[PDB]
Formats: sequence, structure tokens, C-alpha cells
Amino acid sequence: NEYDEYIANHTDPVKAINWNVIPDEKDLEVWDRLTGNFWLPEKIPVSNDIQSWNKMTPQEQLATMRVFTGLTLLDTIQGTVGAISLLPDAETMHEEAVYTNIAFMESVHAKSYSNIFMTLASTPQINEAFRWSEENENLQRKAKIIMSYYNGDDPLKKKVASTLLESFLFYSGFYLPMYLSSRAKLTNTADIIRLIIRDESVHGYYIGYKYQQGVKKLSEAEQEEYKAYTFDLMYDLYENEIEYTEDIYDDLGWTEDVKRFLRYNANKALNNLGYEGLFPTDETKVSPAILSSLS
Amino acid sequence: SNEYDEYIANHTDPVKAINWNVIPDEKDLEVWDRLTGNFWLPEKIPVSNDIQSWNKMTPQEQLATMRVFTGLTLLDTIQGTVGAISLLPDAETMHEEAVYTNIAFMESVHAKSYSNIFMTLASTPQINEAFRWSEENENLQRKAKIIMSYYNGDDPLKKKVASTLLESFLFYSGFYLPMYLSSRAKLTNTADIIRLIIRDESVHGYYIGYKYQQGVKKLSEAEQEEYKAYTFDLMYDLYENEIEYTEDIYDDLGWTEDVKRFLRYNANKALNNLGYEGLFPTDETKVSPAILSSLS
Ligand SMILES: [Fe+2]
Ligand SMILES: [Fe+2]
Ligand SMILES: [Fe+2]
Ligand SMILES: [Fe+2]
Repeated sequence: NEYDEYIANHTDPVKAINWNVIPDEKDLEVWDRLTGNFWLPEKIPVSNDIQSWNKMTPQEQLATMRVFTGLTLLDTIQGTVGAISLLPDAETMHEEAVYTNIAFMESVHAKSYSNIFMTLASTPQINEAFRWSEENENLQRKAKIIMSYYNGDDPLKKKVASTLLESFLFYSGFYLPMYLSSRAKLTNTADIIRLIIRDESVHGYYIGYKYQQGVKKLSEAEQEEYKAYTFDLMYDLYENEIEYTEDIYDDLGWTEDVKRFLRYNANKALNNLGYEGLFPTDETKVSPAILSSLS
Repeated sequence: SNEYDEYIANHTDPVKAINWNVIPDEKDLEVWDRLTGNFWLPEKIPVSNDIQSWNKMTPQEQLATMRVFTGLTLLDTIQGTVGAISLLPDAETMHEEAVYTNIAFMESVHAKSYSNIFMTLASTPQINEAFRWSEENENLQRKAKIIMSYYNGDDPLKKKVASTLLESFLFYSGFYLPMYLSSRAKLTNTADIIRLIIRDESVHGYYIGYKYQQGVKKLSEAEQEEYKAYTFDLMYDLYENEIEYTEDIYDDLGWTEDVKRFLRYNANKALNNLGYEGLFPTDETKVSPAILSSLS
């Protein structure tokens, strides 16, 4: 009887998913792509990076620990809160299934950074990197800005925040292993980062597509409001990311190229949402060597 | 000012990144490793090799198969997109939250597997009728809504009891069929998919039940008694409903009595996963050897 009330408030039949009928073809395409790309960090021999790691400066090692812990924080949030927050607003049952894959793969991504750390770093290094992630104002601000939308009640805003996280927020951290890879350092770790990017690229394209489908149902007036909100939010995350990037890379001296990479990915994120870039292309000229290391 | 400022000002604790170098409950790592190491997709099993025994099967056997499988699909659809997801907020550890994201995804894989089996063996009219039967069947909608009522409620421990009864008991009236058929070298590739599904469900039920046990042992003496009463009462309510579902699916075929013994067998296993003694005397759980041998 305790559940009688619920049965009375939910009278429509509960549906089982049928994959023999796909209302939106992109849901099957993405499900197949993402599941076809399943991987676990154990598949990559990060151990072969220890000589490279041991030749990295104390400073190089520190920046690496910090960027990876900030990426870990973002995957933790996207896996346990972000992807899950999109379920209620799904247009199809297949899309709900895709989000369960995205949630799990985000957990795989987050664990990957620990695999890298348990292979290369010392316990004190790991402890200090996680403490740093808790105390860093810029990392905590970007995390809380995104969480504020996941915990809010606007479904389209959750999608914008999720796409900006997947197609923009991770990039200030992805630069480091890509830069290092193009200099033959941490090359095995970079392969893990490449598998992560292979997933995030799809996640951002997909969720951005679902945002577009959703926003297109609104009046021209409402659409301009959401576009303005999106650009305003991207501007804010970009300003916060600039500070985060300066503190991480200034010492190493890679800052200016990382900022070009930030503008490059900010535009790609907005393109995933159906919008033009925020930055003129001439302001997005990150090193082509970094771009080719991504693939 | 900013839309998000209030939120930020109300959440001063740092957001924590999962750290797999510090694991408060070693069971979370054990289960993560077992479940991820057991990853599979239905396309990796050669279901097409079952076309012959399928087309050798009787209309009664095919109908029961379609309906049993759509009923299992419905349970996996709910567990992946509603149930596992509901357990996340109450997790004791971050590693437990990660395990639940794996369970959610694998439940979606399980649900999809039945569509792979149907697309390989059945006709489109058979598939459409089975999904329509699933939406109309009172016993199936009832078991689904009873479990969903707890996932959508606000009591963490009841979500875990409901999940464990779903994973260790509610799927069994349907798993009986492929185990029986494979014992007759029929739909053997399909049975292999079912065994991969059980390999997962048995670990999910053990794990969520373990979490329930840890959580309930923390409560007052009176609350522990209330939760035990709640668990046996929900188990019996689900059992009585499952008896009706089972008779309607299996009476024509005449497998009903053996399926009911299998229900009692698994009901006890589900209760054990929650830390409780079985509800059914062992003498009432003498499932046929063929079935127990086919599971293995
Ligand atoms: Fe990720
Ligand atoms: Fe992602
Ligand atoms: Fe399942
Ligand atoms: Fe399960």
C-alpha cells in the first residue's frame, strides 16, 4: 500500500526500450560509436612513461599532477552529476541509454588519471595534488558554476553547461599531455588522453545536438535569450580559465599557446551548440603540432 | 551579478575529485574491477547461430520467449535509467558512485541485448506485439511501478532493498526460460548472453545488498527492525505478484511449478544478499537439476 499512491500518480505504462525502432538515428550512431570505443586505462602501458617522467622537472611533474587532478574533478562531476542530470529531459529512450554510457565512461576517465598517478607519482605528490584541487579558487569556481546548472531546473542550460564542460573546460588541461607528447614525453599517458578526447569529442557533439533540437522548439525570442546566455556563460568560464591557465603554465612558460588553445576550443564548443565562435579565428592559432597530437 | 552566484555562495565545501589511491571501502574497488573486467556487448555473441533452434521452436515457446525477454528488458530499462541512478546521491564513497555509473550503463547493455536477440530471430510483428504486451500486462507494470515508487522516494535504504530484490529476484521468472531451453540445446547462444547478464546481476545484487547491510546496521534498534519488516513484506508482495506473472507466462507450457520453486530459491538468495534469512523453507526451493545445471 505504501506504493499505491505512486501507482495512482503514474498511470501511464512504463516502457521497455526497443532498439529495433529508433526515433532519432543519431542516438544509435552515438551509442554504437561510444560503446565501440570502450576502453579502460589498464589497456595502456603508462609504466613505459616513467623514464620520461623521471626526467621531467619538479615543476613539470607538479603542473602535470595539477592539470590531471583538475581534469579528474571535471570527469567526477560529469559522471556522477552532469550526464545523470540530462536523463529527465531526454527526447528518446535511446538517448537515456547513451547518457548511462557517458556517465560510466566519465568514471573511467576519472579513474584513468589515478592510474597515471599510481604508476608515476609518489603518494605525497598525489596527496598534494588533490589538496591543491580543493583549494584552487579557479578550479572550484568552474566546478561550481557548472554544478549550479546541473542542480537547477532549466534543461537546456544543463546541456549548455555540459557541452561547455566537455568541449571547452577540459582543454586547459589537455594541452599539457599533448605538448609533452609532441616532444616525446609522457607518450603513453598521451594515448590515454587521446582515448579520453575521442570520447569527449563525441559527448560534446551529441549533447550539443540535443541542445539544438531543444532550443529550436522555442520562439525566435527565447532562442536569442538562450544564445545570449550561452555566450555570456562562455565569456565567464573563459575569463576564469585564463586565470587558472596562467597559474598553471606561467612557470613553465607555455601560457600564451594554451590561451590560443582555449580560444580554439571555446569556438568548437559553441559550434557544438549551434553557434558561431566567440573568438576571431586569428586568435585561435594554437600550435599545429598540438592539434595533430590530438587526432 | 550572476545567475550562479547564489549557488556558489551556498556551497562553500570544495567539490572533490575522485581519488582511487584512497579507497575507504575496498569492496568498491573489488566490484569495480570485476564489473569492468566483465564488460561485454551482445554483438560479440553469435546469436545468428540460434536461428535454427528458434525456427524449430513451438509457437508457445516463441511467444513465452518474446514476452519473458520484453519483461526482462523493461526491468533493465528501469534499473539502468532510474534505479542505479537513484543510488548515487546516497553513496558512502565516491568509488561506490563510480560503480553505480557502471551498473547503469551495463543495465542499458542488458536491455539492448534483448533487442539484438529479437532483431536476429524474430519478426517485426512479433517484436511489436511483445512490447505492446509489456505495456499492457498488469503484473509486469505492477512490479515495475512498485520498484520505481521506491527509486522516486526519499528513503535511501529502501532504494537499495528494491534494487536488490529487482536484481536477485525479479529477473528470475524470466531467466528460467532461456536456462530451460539451453538445457535442450535450444537458443544456446542466447543463453550465453543471459549468462553474461546473470554474471552481472548477481554481482550487482550482492554489492547493493552489501551496501544496504552496512547502512541498516548503523540505525537504531527500532529502525533496524522496521527495515527488516519492510523488506520481508515487500519481498512477499513482489513474490505474490510474480506468481501471477509466472502462471500467465508458463501455464500453457506447463513449466509453472518448477519456475515457482526457482522463484523461492532466488527470493531466499535476494534476502540473504540483504543480510536476512530466507523466507522460504529450503524444501520449497527444489528447483529441477536441469535448471541449476544450465545456470552453471
Ligand atoms: Fe571525461
Ligand atoms: Fe565526456
Ligand atoms: Fe540487467
Ligand atoms: Fe543489474
